[PDB]
Amino acid sequence: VVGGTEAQRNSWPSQISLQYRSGSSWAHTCGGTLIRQNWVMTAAHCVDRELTFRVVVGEHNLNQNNGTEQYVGVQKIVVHPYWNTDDVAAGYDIALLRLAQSVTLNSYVQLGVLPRAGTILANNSPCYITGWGLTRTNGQLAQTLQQAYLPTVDYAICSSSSYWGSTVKNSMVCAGGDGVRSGCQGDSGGPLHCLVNGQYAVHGVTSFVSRLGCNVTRKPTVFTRVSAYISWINNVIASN
Ligand SMILES: [Ca+2]
Repeated sequence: VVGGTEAQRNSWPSQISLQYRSGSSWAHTCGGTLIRQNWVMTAAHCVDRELTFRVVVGEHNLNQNNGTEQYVGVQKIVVHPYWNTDDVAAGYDIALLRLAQSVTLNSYVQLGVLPRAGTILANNSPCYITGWGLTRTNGQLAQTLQQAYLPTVDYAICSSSSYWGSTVKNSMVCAGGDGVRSGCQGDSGGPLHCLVNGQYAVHGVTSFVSRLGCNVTRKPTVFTRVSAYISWINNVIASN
């Protein structure tokens, strides 16, 4: 997250760290959202590589013991069948991870609320991106969970020529674009939390930013629109 602030410890308890085994240790690669005690929603492109993955729930500081973390292996990966690695701009950037064990829910570990199927937010809707991703273009991961205020940019504006043009699809949510605050590498797969009827719900799964950089004026951060995938998510869980 570029132009973020450190989140309060108990703020976003559905946020997870997706990590891969690296030598004798673990490296954060992506965010995700705990949606069941044994299911995490993330981006498909986070799990393209044939790596060993683990999920960390209740995490806040990547580099120190918080006394709140639970560590769980990834048992099964279900990527959207239409996902194409060579074509992130086609969409379908979404995957479900079945955890080897059910995690314990507490103040630091809670299920993310998902929007109703088909829901589209009005332009300039209040949302927060959260994650441990780079804090500057070509920078380094945040040690502590960051948040940034990123209001939505609706499909009509986002798909216009001076924004993303045809790269953005109706199956996506754009947020931000002010040249200051954005998602960045390492936030992928994480949530965009938007306030709807008094309740934060996860309306986005972080997907991509501009090749020009993370915080780029009129290149809002692009998220898979979670409300486009409710039936698919329900079907995967019901059948695994
Ligand atoms: Ca920690």
